[PDB]
Parts: sequence; C-alpha cells; structure tokens
Amino acid sequence: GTSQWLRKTVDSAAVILFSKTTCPYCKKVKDVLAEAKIKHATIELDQLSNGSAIQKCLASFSKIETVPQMFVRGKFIGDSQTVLKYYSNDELAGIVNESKYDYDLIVIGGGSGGLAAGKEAAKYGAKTAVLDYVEPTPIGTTWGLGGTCVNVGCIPKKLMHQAGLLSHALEDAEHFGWSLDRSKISHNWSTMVEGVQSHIGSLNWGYKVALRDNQVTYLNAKGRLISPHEVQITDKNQKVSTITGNKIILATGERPKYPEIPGAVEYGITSDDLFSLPYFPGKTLVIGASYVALECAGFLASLGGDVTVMVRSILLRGFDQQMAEKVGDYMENHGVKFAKLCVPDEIKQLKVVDTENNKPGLLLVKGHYTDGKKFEEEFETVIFAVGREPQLSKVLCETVGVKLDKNGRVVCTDDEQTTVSNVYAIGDINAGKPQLTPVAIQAGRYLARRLFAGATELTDYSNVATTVFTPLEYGACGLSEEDAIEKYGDKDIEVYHSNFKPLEWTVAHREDNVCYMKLVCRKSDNMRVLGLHVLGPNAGEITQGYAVAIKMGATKADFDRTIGIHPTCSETFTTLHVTKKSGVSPIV
Amino acid sequence: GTSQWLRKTVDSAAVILFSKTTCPYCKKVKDVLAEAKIKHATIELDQLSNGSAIQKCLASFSKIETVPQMFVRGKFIGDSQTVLKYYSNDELAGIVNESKYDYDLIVIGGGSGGLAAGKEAAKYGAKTAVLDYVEPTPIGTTWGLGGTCVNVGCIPKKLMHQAGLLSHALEDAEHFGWSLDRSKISHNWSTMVEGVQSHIGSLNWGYKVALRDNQVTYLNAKGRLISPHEVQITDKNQKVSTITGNKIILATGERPKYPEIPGAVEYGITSDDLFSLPYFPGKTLVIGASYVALECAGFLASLGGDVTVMVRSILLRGFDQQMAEKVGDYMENHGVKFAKLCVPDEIKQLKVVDTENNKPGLLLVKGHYTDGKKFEEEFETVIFAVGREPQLSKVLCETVGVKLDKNGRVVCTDDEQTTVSNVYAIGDINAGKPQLTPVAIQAGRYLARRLFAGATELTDYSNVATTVFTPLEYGACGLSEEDAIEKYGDKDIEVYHSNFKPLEWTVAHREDNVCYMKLVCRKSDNMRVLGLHVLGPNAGEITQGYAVAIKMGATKADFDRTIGIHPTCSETFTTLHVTKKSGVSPIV
Ligand SMILES: Cc1cc2nc3c(=O)[nH]c(=O)nc-3n(C[C@H](O)[C@H](O)[C@H](O)COP(=O)(O)OP(=O)(O)OC[C@H]3O[C@@H](n4cnc5c(N)ncnc54)[C@H](O)[C@@H]3O)c2cc1C
Ligand SMILES: Cc1cc2nc3c(=O)[nH]c(=O)nc-3n(C[C@H](O)[C@H](O)[C@H](O)COP(=O)(O)OP(=O)(O)OC[C@H]3O[C@@H](n4cnc5c(N)ncnc54)[C@H](O)[C@@H]3O)c2cc1C
Ligand SMILES: O=S1(=O)CCN(Cc2ccco2)CC1
Ligand SMILES: O=S1(=O)CCN(Cc2ccco2)CC1
Repeated sequence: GTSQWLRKTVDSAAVILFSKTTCPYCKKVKDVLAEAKIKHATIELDQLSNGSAIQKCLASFSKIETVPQMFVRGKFIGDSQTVLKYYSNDELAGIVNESKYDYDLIVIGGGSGGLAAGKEAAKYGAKTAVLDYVEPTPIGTTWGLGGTCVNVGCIPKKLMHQAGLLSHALEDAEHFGWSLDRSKISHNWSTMVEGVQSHIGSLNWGYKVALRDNQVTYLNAKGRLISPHEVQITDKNQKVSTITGNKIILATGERPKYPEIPGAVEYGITSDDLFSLPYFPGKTLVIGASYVALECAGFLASLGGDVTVMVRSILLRGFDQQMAEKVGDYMENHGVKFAKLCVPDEIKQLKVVDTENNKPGLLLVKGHYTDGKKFEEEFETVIFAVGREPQLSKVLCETVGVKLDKNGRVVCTDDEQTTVSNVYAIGDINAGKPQLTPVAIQAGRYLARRLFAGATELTDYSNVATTVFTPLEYGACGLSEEDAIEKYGDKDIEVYHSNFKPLEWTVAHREDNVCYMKLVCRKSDNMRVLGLHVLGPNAGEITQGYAVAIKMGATKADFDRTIGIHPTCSETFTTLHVTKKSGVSPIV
Repeated sequence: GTSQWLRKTVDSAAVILFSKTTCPYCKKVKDVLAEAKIKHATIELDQLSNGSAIQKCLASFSKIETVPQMFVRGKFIGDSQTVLKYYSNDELAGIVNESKYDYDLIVIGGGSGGLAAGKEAAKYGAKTAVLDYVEPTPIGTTWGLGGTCVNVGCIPKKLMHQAGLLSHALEDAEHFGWSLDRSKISHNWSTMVEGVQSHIGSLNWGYKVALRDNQVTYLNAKGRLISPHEVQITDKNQKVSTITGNKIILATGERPKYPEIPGAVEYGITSDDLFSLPYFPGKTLVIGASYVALECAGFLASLGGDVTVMVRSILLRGFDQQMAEKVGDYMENHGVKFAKLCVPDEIKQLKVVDTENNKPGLLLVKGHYTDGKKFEEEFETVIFAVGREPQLSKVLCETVGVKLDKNGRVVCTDDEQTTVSNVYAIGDINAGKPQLTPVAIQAGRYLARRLFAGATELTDYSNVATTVFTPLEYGACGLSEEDAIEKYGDKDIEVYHSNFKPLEWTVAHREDNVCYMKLVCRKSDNMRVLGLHVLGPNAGEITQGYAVAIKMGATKADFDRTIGIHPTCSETFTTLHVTKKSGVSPIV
C-alpha cells in the first residue's frame, strides 16, 4: 500500500525532497536548492497520516530513515551533509541535470490540456518540452500558440456571441429611457474581428511568456511518436530530428470534418476559418446541428445576417431533446430559418471570393429532404459544422503499440495511461471523456502532479456541467430526462419544472413564458437530483454553482431548504413545486 | 410523540381529511368535497412511515381506526357514510362553515410575507382575510398592494440598476463593432419611471386577482390588534369596526428613518419617494452608507447625475469590510463622490420644488467632519437612507401582551410564535432574522403549512445568501472574513482568493484587476467553506447556486473536484489556490 506508492513516487519524480516542516536541516537543504535555482517537489512527512510508515519505507532506497532525503530521477542523492558537500564542491548542478533522456516530459500539442500539463510539471523540476504546430486549413488559415479554444473555439465564439447580445441591449435601452434609435444603427464585421483577433494575439503572446518563465522549451514543430521514448520533430523549414523523453503526454486535439460531396473542401469553410474571416459572410448556410452549428448561426443572425441551418435529423443530439427543441424554437422566432430533415449533395461556385474589395463569393447548394423532395438555393458562405475528429495516424506510428478505439481516440485507464506504460493522453483525444477545455486543463494538471510530485488525486469526469451559448443560453448538469427514465424507469422519476421571466425583460417587453427550468429527480433515492436544466440569460453563471451541490449528492429537499437571492433568475430553482405528473401548467 | 403531533394538527386545521391513496371510499369523499367546492388539507397515511401509529391515535378523537376520517376546526365530522349523509341532506356546507371566529386567519400586512402566508393558508380551506394599508410619506407618496419590495424596494431598485448597466452596454457596443456614438446619447428620467411604474401596476393588480381566485378577503384598511382574537379596522372613509380571527399573523414591515435635524422631514426624501419621483433628482446628496444608499447613489451616477454620498463612519456596516471597500472604490473611480467621516446638521430650503415645470428645488446642506471641520454645499435633491424601523405602537395594543425587544421588533420562538399563543410574526419585524424578501415568503408559506396542513418543517435562517446591486455587484453567502477569524482564531482560518477579468471586458477595454473573489475556510474542520464572496457582474446569478452547496456543508475539496464551465466568471471558484497566508499576489 504505502510501499507501492513510495516506489512509484521515487521512480518517476525528477527532483524530490522528503522533509519535515520543523527540521532545520531540511530548511538548510531547501535554502541551497533555492539559491542554486533548483526546482523540486517536497513531501512534508510530519503532515501525512502515515508519515511514520513512509519514513521507514525510504530506507529500502537510501538505507537511512531520517530527513531530509534528496532523490534525482529514482536515485538517492544524499542527506544534508552530502548535499551541502556537492554544493560546496560545485558538483550539485551536474548531478541534478543527469538524465538518460533529453527531457523528463515531452508534451505533443500546445493547447488547453498540453499547456496546462507542461507548466504544472515544470514547477516540480521536470525538464519539459511542449511541441505545437497548426496544420493550415484548406484555404490556408493558420494561428498561434494556445489550441482550438484560444484561437478558433470558446474565446472568439463567446466574444461574437457577446457582440450579438449587445444588439438586444441596444433595443432594450430605449424602453429604459435612453435616447438612441436602434433602427438606424448597423454592425461592422471587420471592426469586431480586429478586436477579437487582438485579444487572441495577446493570449498567444501570454503563453509564450509563461513557458519561458517556467523554463519550458517551446518548439513550433510537428511531433511524431516513433518509439516509446523517441519523438521525431519536423521544422518549419522541414528539418527533421529526434528528441527523447522519459514521459510522453499526447495532447493533439481534433479538427473539423467535411462531408464527401463535390465542392465542400473547395468552396465551403469551417469554424476554423470563420473567426478570422476578413469579410462578412453575408447570406449564410450552416450545415449541421451541433452546438457549434447553432452557436455560429445564432450570433450571425443577431449581427444582421440572413441565416439558414440545414438539419439532417435532430438538434443537439445527445442533449435533452425537450431543451434542444426550446433552443431551436427561440432561434426560429428571432430570425433563423431551418431546413429540417435535409442533407447536401453538392456545392457549385457561381462567384470567386473577392480578396480585393473584401467581399464573399456566391454558391449554389443542392440537396434533398428525407422524403426525396429536392433542395436548391443560393448562398454567399457555406459553413460546415458536421463533427470533429482526431488524426492520430499523423502523430503516432502504429508500431509503438498505443491502442485506439473505433473512432480513432486513445484508450486510457482512469489515470490517463495508454497501453504503453510511459505514455499518457489528455483532452479531446482521450476516448469517452467529455470534450471540454476545463476538463482537459484539470486532467493535465492533476496528471503532472501524480507523475512528478507524488500526488494521488484522479480527475472526476462524472456530472460535468455544460453551457450552449445560443442566443438564449442553455445550461445543464447531469442526466437528460429521457436518459434518467431509460436508466430507472418512468415510475421512479419525478420532474419539477417552471417557466420564468427575467425582471430585465419586463420593461423591455420581451417574452413571458420562453425561459424554462426543470429538476429531474429519483423517487427511490430521497428524490436525488439526477440532472439540472436551464434555458435563459447568463445560463452558465446560473449553473456553475449548482454543479458543486450535485457533486455532493443534492436532493430536492436540499434545494427547498436553501433560500433564494432576490431578484434573480437563479432563485427560481429554490421554490420549484409543479411536477410533470400532476399535469399542472408550468407557465407564470 | 406522534400523539401530540396529531393533537395539534387536529385542533389547528380548518378542514382536514385523513386518507389513503388506494381506498375508493376516500376517493368518493374527495370527489364530494371537490364538487361542493370545499377546500381542505389531506394527510395520506399510506405514505408516512408511522401511519399505523397515527391511525391508532385518531381513535382518541373519533373512536374509529379506519379511513377516511374528516375533521373541521378540531371536531370529528364522520366517515364516508356520514359525510355522504350530510351532503344529500344539504347539511354539509353549514357544518364546514361553522366557526367561533369570523376568520380562521387574519393577516395584518399585505407585503412579501403576508400575501404568501394568506394565499398558502387558503389552499387548505382556512377562511382568510388579508389587511393592507400604506401610510403616506411626509410629501404624500402612496402606492398599491404588494409591500415594500414590490413598490419601493427590490423591484423598482433593480429595474433602475438595469437602466444604469445599459449605459455601459452602449459604450461596450462600439468596441464590438456597432456604429453608435455613445457620447451623443442621453437619458430621460421620466420615460424610465413610467415604464417601471407600469410594471409595478401590473403586480398590484396581479395580487388582487390572486387573492380573489383563492377566496381570500382583501380589506384595504389599517388593522390594530386589541385582544388576542380581535382586530379593529379603519376604512378609507374613517369607519371603525371589529373582526375576529382564530390565528393572527403580524406582517407589517418597516418604513425609513429620518435624522432628528432641522429641515430633514420638510426638504429631504427617502427611497419611498425616489422610485415614483416625477422629476429627475439632478445634483443629489445621499446621506448614509447602507446597501440602500450605495445602490441608489450608484445608478443615479450611471444615468448622468452629479452624486455625493456622506458617510458617518464606514460602508456596509455588518458586511465583510475588505469587500465593502472594493465596492466603494469602484464607485469612486466611476464618478460617485464621497464625503467621508461626516454627518449632517441641517437642511436649508433655497428653492421650492416646481410642480408645474417638473423640476427639483434647491437645498443647502450644512454639516461637519469628525476632526471638527465644516461641510457646506448646495444640492437639488437630498435622500436619507439612514435605516428603517417598525412602528408597532400603531399595530399592536400594549395590553394584548405581545413582547417586543429594545429595537421595537417582535420576540418569537423558532416557529414564529409570539408570547401570545395564537399570534405569530413574520418578515422584517421578527427580531433577529435576515430582513430579505425570500426569507419572509419562506417563513410565511411554511408557517401556513404548520397551522393548517399538519406540516412540521421549520424555516432555516442560517447562511442565507445576499447580493448588493451596486454598479459592480457584490454577492456573499456565510461569514465575513473578520467574523470567522474572531469566532475561530486566525490560526484556524485559511483564505483562498483571486482577481479575475470577465471575457466580455476584454474587447470593451475595461479594467484588469477590479473583480475579486475569495473563500473563507476552517482548517480544523476539513477546510469547510465558512463564507463565499464575489465582486463582479451578475453576482447574484453567480452566488445563488453555491448557497445550496454551503447549506450541505461544502469543503474546499468539494470546490476543487467540481469542474468549471468555460467561459464564465463563476468558474474561477473551481480552481482557487492562492492563500492569503502565502503572500502571493492575487492579480491576473
Ligand atoms: C467552435 C468551438 C467552440 C468551443 N467552445 C467551447 C466552450 O465554450 N467551452 C468549452 O469548455 N469547450 C469548448 N470547445 C471545446 C474546446 O475547444 C476543446 O475541448 C479543447 O480545445 C481541446 O483541448 P485539447 O488540449 O484536447 O486540444 P487542442 O486545444 O485542439 O490543442 C491541440 C493542439 O495540438 C496541435 N497539434 C496537433 N497535432 C500535432 C502534432 N503532431 N505536433 C504538434 N502539435 C500538434 C494542434 O494543432 C493544436 O494546437 C469548443 C470547440 C470548438 C471547435
Ligand atoms: C430600497 C429597498 C431595496 C430592497 N431590495 C431588496 C432586494 O434586492 N432583495 C431582498 O431580498 N430584499 C430587499 N429589500 C428588503 C425587502 O423589501 C423586505 O425584506 C421585505 O419587503 C419585507 O417584507 P415584509 O412582508 O416583512 O414587509 P413589507 O413588504 O414592508 O409589507 C408590510 C405591509 O404592511 C403594511 N402595513 C403596515 N402596518 C399596517 C397596518 N397597521 N395595517 C395594515 N397594513 C399595514 C405596510 O404598509 C406594507 O404594505 C429592500 C428593501 C428596501 C427598502
Ligand atoms: O512537413 S510539412 O509540410 C508540414 C509540417 N510543417 C511543420 C510546421 C508548420 C509550422 C511550423 O512547423 C513543416 C512542413
Ligand atoms: O387618517 S386615517 O384614519 C385615514 C384612513 N386610515 C385607513 C385607510 C384605509 C385605506 C385608506 O386609508 C388611515 C389613517
């Protein structure tokens, strides 16, 4: 138990000190390591339940049972007299830098998870390199350090969402007494994109400074794992070379998919291209029905666009379908057109994009509805949002032995280990895990702590909350209503629900019974909250806090005994009483 | 014992049926009562764990042990055969209306708590009257049914806060690409007031409709308790008469104080007058430093007023003081002037309010600072927010025997009972309790269930969350940092904290390090979260959900293992790590 933990910790930590808070000999070693600029992990034995057992287990490695004890890459280095000796004799630097590999850690991929892992590992003295390269899109788009979220995901997505929310703010301002006239105000797309790209640029810069300040080596190069410890890198000048590392973290993420139809790659675009587009898309078709599809269609419409979404079958597959339908109806009532039960057959080019005058081209889209009727219509821009996929065939030689699943994602144990014992995987390519930036960050930081600082905490992937930033936002935590009924049966499930109206919407003359909330509960388990769902403004701020209560096992009774904050939207969760089985109306 | 529960339930219920869900005889009785339009409480014995015991004790009243058993105001009425006998003999209506008093319940006060209590009591067959009257302010302001929050509190306050928030939305919109020029836009006070008052008018009317549809008698009259069961009422036409009731609930609230100085009552106003003022206040002095004072000063500045606050000692006495200082510092940087350590001595009239042209008058304010120096300045409007107090002399005859404390508030047990066994008190006049609208509603609804439906649940008044709606809002749940240190000792307290910047502020070029949050925790109790604090946009939405987790006993480990929603402000709580004891900066 304790014995196997100690061996695992000593074997993979890069530099680690065993210590007690009250020991002046340990203080003297800490001071020497600080002065020499030697970073290391520290375990304070006097602060652990079984420090006594741990102190005795150290002797199986060092043949002594006192503190301090210094180790470098699995090897006992000395007590305080020995460490001081090495320091005085100018020998300490060379010992702590002695390694069988170029790096203690190589991270392949410089996104949300990889950056977080690399920075955390370096704080405990691991000699670390992070590799990042951005393969250009079909039309040539490329961007800087930071990954999908920073450059072409969460960050620019929510900034343009905000630009679209401000259009309703301008409308609302008239009713609250401001003198503007919403009817004579227009939006400039390229002004918005300049502002968004300037913030992304400051993040690109920020991460390069953060890696330099943590002594992480940053290589803007494509990586390929060719054996368990060898990473082949290719330059921006196509220079090829090989580096070695003790531990390897794969953190390379995904890229958008294209359907195999004529004209799709040549004439359409994806979200990768959209957030830095130099011209307003104009009349736009969005193909797909994921949260990416619906979020982009939504802000394009709020910014004055003529927008259609082409839906193969359902909206938001895998989310609660009653919530998904309310999301779609609101978008349709505020402008967005939907072509339902429809797929595309080809894209034809009527006009080439005008780089000179900064204007889109023109396309003819042909398709069919599931009953066989035909679809034919002209658009200026066609955005494909039909899923994302890893491309590990590039990153990973088949002979290394890292196992993939039928979608090409990496099969991992619950501590992120692959089938190759020194190789781990995090973020979107970890099979079966929620594909979200806070998950990738948590997994990468927690893993770095286990490898290099002796931590034991695992990442908990259950009941992770989400928010879809559609024009009216949708927050959720836990099971959908249909999944709860599937798992436990209808008679064991109670659902509490209510409509509501934000106070901010009253003077503004907005809709009475559009926002909506429900709790899905299990009768036989003290009416445990199995899932929470809210459609309304600031849905992500509303939901975040409740995700702690659900993690702790909240029941309906816990929600009833907590008091509301007034006036808020979130307080409605604390007074729910209408059940779906009663058949009583949920309106206000 | 189960028997003394059953006893109190039978004596206090107006009309109650003891039943079982599977018995078709109870079903015949239920339908008879439904058709004769008789409302009643129902206790389903085949759902409570000791229903067997209760069935036994019913015999102490009815001499039978079967089900159904119907009771009216403490008296057993019959089983299925007997209830049906009364029905087909036209005797049933007279038996259920037989009472010693005019009403089962008289509520004095038609505000947050009173209306909630009255409506809930009526759902169980209690014959209920709700009394309400609004004594005019010194200048004659009056308003309709609904209480302080609805008319001159939370509702109009938060609508004017939103009007102020929208001026920064107009500034922000330019950076997000919208073509408006903020510098050329002004605000119209009276247009805002008309929209705000039209919403308040729909609430006044909605409450009258709700009372009518619940068969609650509403009397717009001043009530006075002269003996335990007798309430004397006075007409709008000065007509005096007496009504009697079994149970009495006092829910009459508070009104603002004036300082005892020359000119205050004659020439100043308070919050009661502000929300329906027909002219813009103009250059305004707010005297006081409560949440009412800072909230009013804050939106007045955002709507374009010249605004000054005069502070006797500190801001937000009784709230966490590090947070109160950050609140005031934000306001001072955005155009609220403060006159610190200062009190007023007199108000001189220089110009009378111009009713015709819809213009304020002009006043001269004279005061002094704590050193000795003097204050003298003219203002168009002077608003007093120096506290609120009850006026129970008006409501309660001294001889009835209801004990008050030294502030004039009613001393109650933990079930809201006064020193007179049939008289209860709820809301702002219940001594010792948080003075908040959702607390009054929970107290009133829960009490009505105990009196008329055999409920046992009590209101929980601990760790009730709050939000102050200053220009930058401040949400809190639990202890301030100073209260926690004083209760447990500095060595047993750990504080995690961080600055943050909302994503929405990046393109808008707003401030990097003004928003702030912290968790105040107890080391020796598993790092239990004692208090949560957040300064930022949408702070009430952010805080509300964490209140459930704090109710359930959340620890720091619970916050750490929960995953954030990205991008939100609230997610910063899931990754806090900088302790105050460490000395490391909290900035970003
Ligand atoms: C449009 C959109 C919006 C989103 N919005 C949200 C949101 O609001 N909230 C949320 O939580 N999540 C959101 N997500 C999801 C979020 O972006 C991902 O979960 C996250 O970025 C995945 O992180 P990662 O570290 O796994 O991979 P990535 O962030 O994709 O980083 C992988 C990096 O490695 C690089 N790379 C690939 N192969 C190699 C190689 N061989 N050598 C070197 N480098 C390589 C890639 O080019 C990339 O830079 C959104 C995603 C999209 C597409
Ligand atoms: C400016 C301001 C802002 C506020 N903002 C908030 C906020 O954002 N959130 C929050 O939770 N709380 C807020 N509050 C507090 C909230 O308004 C009170 O806690 C709440 O109104 C108390 O309700 P109540 O039922 O105790 O009394 P009230 O709502 O004051 O109702 C009592 C009613 O009884 C009437 N009455 C009095 N005497 C008699 C009599 N003898 N006969 C008949 N009728 C009588 C009164 O005129 C009144 O109509 C605010 C308060 C103020 C002043
Ligand atoms: O082989 S390539 O065509 C594709 C991979 N690239 C690596 C790269 C891109 C940017 C910097 O480094 C070199 C040429
Ligand atoms: O001077 S008063 O008697 C005037 C009338 N009363 C009660 C009342 C009910 C409706 C309007 O007014 C208050 C004091």
